[PDB]
Amino acid sequence: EFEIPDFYVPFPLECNPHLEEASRAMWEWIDANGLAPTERARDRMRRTGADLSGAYVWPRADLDTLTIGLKWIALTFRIDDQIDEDPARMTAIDELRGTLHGLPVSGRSPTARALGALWQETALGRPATWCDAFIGHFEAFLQTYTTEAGLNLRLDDYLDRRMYSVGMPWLWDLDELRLPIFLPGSVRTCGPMNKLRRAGALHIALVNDVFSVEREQHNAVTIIREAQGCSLQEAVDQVAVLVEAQLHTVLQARQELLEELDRQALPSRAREAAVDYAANVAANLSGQLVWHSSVE
Repeated sequence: EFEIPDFYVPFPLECNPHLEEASRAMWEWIDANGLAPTERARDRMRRTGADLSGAYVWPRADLDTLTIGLKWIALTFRIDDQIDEDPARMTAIDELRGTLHGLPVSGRSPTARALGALWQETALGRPATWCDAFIGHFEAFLQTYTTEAGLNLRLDDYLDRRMYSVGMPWLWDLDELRLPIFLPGSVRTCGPMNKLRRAGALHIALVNDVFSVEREQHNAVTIIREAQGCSLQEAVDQVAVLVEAQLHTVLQARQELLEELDRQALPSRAREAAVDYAANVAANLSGQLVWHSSVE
């Protein structure tokens, strides 16, 4: 038992108003692909708030963009779910990874073909530059499963991995689908955008570690606990400090991003798309708080 911090995040609260319509489409796609055959998984799907989660990740998205996003969340839930039924699972991750590079599947493999299909629908006809970013981030995410099972822990090294395991970088890549244009390469990977992406992802992950530690180990509060040996509250306290650091960096990066966008030679609509994307990343940090409060 500990006092969970009352995290302050300044950015306005935003939630996608297409939730109901998109969620029905998600479940329809889940059942048509048979991705939740067991009642335990079906119950846990709606209990964790997988659909609501999407409404807070992409609050500005049109109905069709939210819908594809919810499919990715739903599939990720299944990937995670059937991994939990298990060290021979390394082969399954490598198979999933292959589908992202057009490798046909040999076996029957229900989930691995579902990824192949969703990947095909998401990626084909999109700019290669975007696809490469999305696959790179989604692959990093999948790789954390083999890393985290091989390790079954250092703080600095955990944060490096956690930025990707939390899934935010590939989730934000998908936000580009609703913008009037894709981010130029020069913007997607500029210093301020990289700084924002890392700090944003880590802020959300570390807040997740604090909300999680009751259930529970790959977690910032547990790592700090069984190294120093001090209180659970004292560990949560130090993670709160870490969260605050990430928020300071988010704010700094966003200011630096506007200056960088003004420096770069960009058409106005590209500049405008970048400002919007950044504001959406920031919005996620307030959205998380209300999402957690809702699933309780």
